[PDB]
Amino acid sequence: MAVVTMKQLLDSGAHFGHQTRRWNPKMKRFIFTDRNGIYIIDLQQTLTYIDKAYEFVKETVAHGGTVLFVGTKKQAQESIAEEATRVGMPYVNQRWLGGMLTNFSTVHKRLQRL
RNA sequence: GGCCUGUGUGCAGGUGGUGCAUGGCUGUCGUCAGCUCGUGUCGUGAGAUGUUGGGUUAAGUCCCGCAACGAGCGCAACCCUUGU
Ligand SMILES: [Mg+2]
Ligand SMILES: [Mg+2]
Ligand SMILES: [Mg+2]
Ligand SMILES: [Mg+2]
Ligand SMILES: [Mg+2]
Ligand SMILES: [Mg+2]
Ligand SMILES: [Mg+2]
Ligand SMILES: [Mg+2]
Ligand SMILES: [Mg+2]
Repeated sequence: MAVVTMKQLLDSGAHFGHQTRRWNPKMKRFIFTDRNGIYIIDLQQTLTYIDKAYEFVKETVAHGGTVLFVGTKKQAQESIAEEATRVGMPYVNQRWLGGMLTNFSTVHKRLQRL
């Protein structure tokens, strides 16, 4: 089950990877082929794992689970922030403070102060 | 009862000793700006981060990214005088 189709996935160009100086050998199984120094991701595996995460998140939301969105790259901060505020979900987009999850009691004081 | 003259009883009485046992008070480093704690994280262990680098100020006064998030004694203010 999917909503986003392969053709428009190619149009968006999500299959592109990094150069030959950064590829992790543990990602060889994912890697299909390299053309002009850029790797191509396996779209079948991508769709299957997207489906897996799809039912996982469906069950999590049905059972009442909370998911935090994390992203700091400049090119996605605005998009993540807009989507999170439209969907009413807590999010972080600009800076990740050290030990925010392992240390929640201390920052509870900061939240109460705010 | 108060007070004390003669006997003592305990005992008063000592600027006699011990600031290498002490209380309190005081001088210098220096009116220098440095010195700590809670949680977390890392390593086994004595431990490290926070307190690193750049900029700025008389000052750990402040800004920027960084496993750090906060707080404390200090710094300035609140007190006196002098200037209208
Ligand atoms: Mg003597
Ligand atoms: Mg002496
Ligand atoms: Mg000194
Ligand atoms: Mg350990
Ligand atoms: Mg150190
Ligand atoms: Mg240190
Ligand atoms: Mg620090
Ligand atoms: Mg120091
Ligand atoms: Mg200080």
